[PDB]
Amino acid sequence: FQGRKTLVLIGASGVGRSHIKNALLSQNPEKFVYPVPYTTRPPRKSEEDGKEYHFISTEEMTRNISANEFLEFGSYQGNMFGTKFETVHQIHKQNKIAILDIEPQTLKIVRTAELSPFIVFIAPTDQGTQTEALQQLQKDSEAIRSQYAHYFDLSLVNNGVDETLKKLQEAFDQACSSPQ
Repeated sequence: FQGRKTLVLIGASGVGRSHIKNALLSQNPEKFVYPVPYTTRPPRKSEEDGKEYHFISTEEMTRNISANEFLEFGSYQGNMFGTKFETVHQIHKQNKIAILDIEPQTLKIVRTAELSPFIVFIAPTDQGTQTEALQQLQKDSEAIRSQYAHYFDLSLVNNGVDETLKKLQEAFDQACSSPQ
């Protein structure tokens, strides 16, 4: 670590942020790790504890939340989800880069020297022929960019995953971090 320790991706839902993250992990599995989240969702018979999620009770989750153990947590379809501080710390302990796909309001919390984040905004491509779906995504994206611009180290348009990755890793690798 002579540079940034954590890659933070911000964007409206539907921009392809998840594809970017998965492509990075798939391409450099020894460098990047995505912290496995916690959920109160009852697992299905088929799922493996600690693969896509750590499955806990609402009682444990509640204790964790009030113990300030979550960098981020929230409710989806009536179940609780969150990412623990400690899961990101364990990645940095192994000298790997944490990839965090967080919500914009969590930006106030991650911008620290300890986490040394490189914060990348991912925008949709401005395509000429527009669906109403692209138009809404562009509006959602501009709403987030407008409020949180001062947080971003880099704004990129998603012009395809392999092309976005190349630009993204180069900008990441070039980034400086200093202590204090």
